[PDB]
Amino acid sequence: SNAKIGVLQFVSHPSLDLIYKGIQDGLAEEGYKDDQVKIDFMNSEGDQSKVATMSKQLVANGNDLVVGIATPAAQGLASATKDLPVIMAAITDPIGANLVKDLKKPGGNVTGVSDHNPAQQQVELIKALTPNVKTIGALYSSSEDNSKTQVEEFKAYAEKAGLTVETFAVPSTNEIASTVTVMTSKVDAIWVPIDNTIASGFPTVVSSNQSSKKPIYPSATAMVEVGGLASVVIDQHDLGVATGKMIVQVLKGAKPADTPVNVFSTGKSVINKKIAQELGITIPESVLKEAGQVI
Ligand SMILES: N[C@@H](Cc1c[nH]c2ccccc12)C(=O)O
Repeated sequence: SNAKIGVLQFVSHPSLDLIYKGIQDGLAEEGYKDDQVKIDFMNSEGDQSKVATMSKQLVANGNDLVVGIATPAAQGLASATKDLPVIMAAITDPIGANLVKDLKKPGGNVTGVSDHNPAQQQVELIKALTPNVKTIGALYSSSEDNSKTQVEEFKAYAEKAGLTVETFAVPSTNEIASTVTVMTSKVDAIWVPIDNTIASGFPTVVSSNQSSKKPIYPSATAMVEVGGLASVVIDQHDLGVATGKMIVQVLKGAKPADTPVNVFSTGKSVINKKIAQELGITIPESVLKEAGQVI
């Protein structure tokens, strides 16, 4: 009765907006819509100062639980409260983010949905689609715990497949353009993990790379659709619906400490056909046939 939730979205990028749409759809499917739920929505605009101030407000405002969309938002909320339920919406590495003890028994007030990056499949796609690529530049933020883990895992798989990965971390969106310029003289392809900083500034990557014409393998449909070549990605709307359903489970009494994390890990490829063709890339018949989405 009297359901009230607070939602902190870390920043505006299209993937997070679609996750939030999914949250609303999942709530509505369970009857939590219109007069049956009050949602207090806030967006920290990628600003850690806003994360702190907004988290403090959301956990002290009579909400039954709070929801953090993306790792920095969930971390802000989990720091601000140890007793109010905190639901993760698409946190790539909950253990490495210090949000849960393990996936089975989170052990505190935090549970939710995790989008694991399919690094092995991305490496396989790079090898199949651009067999001339030898060195990959990993562009990501040093501010994001999610990306630290993904870069480690990707590098391990890439090395096994005979590729080299050089890292180009940025502390913020401000350093993207200049970093792209530097890295594109050093690497054959740009890879971007599930990274909120780069996702929020992705058109800057595309515009900065117009002169270099290196393929970009960025870990979101929303990035591939505005100039990336291809990736292997998890369905964002599915992440949001699953988060909505876990919010309802917790409203109905589930204890976060004993509620397993819902991990998505396999995804499907997404291929930007015109970007490939413009780069003079052949899309192998099998690659095109197995594609989850063709743009
Ligand atoms: N999983 C990311 C958030 C996220 C979800 N979908 C994305 C797409 C692009 C970049 C980031 C994201 C995190 O842990 O914070």
